[PDB]
Amino acid sequence: KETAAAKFERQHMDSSTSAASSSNYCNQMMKSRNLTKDRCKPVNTFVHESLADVQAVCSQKNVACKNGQTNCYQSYSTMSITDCRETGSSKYPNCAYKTTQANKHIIVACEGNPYVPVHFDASV
Ligand SMILES: Nc1ccn([C@@H]2O[C@H](CO)[C@@H](O)[C@H]2OP(=O)(O)O)c(=O)n1
Repeated sequence: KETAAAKFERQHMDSSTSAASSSNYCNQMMKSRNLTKDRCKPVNTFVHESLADVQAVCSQKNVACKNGQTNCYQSYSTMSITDCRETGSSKYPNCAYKTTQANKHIIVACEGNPYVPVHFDASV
């Protein structure tokens, strides 16, 4: 199996690079992280910060989650992220993405003990 917390790291953490390196980035990473195995995951954000920095977000600004739950938190500082969005030529199993680097606040849902990120909700 895989815990919620490990799945979050798998799907959203990329501390080895500080920015969306190339135009190839999303195509390479979505595949690599197994996010295009059952279908082409539509949108997925990678965070280029240390894991400790991202976990710290669970003690930052408490905001409502898009689903109405209240266990979402917004980072006080902007972070380096790469946004991956599915293109048109993208036809499963040949998923195609547009790589987009940006610096924004991230909003994650947290839970458990230790209280850690389990879902990426939004970037603002
Ligand atoms: N800016 C966004 C919005 C959504 N997602 C991911 O796409 C899913 C569908 O919105 C979200 O739940 C989240 O993945 P996950 O919940 O698995 O962290 C993301 O990575 N980045």
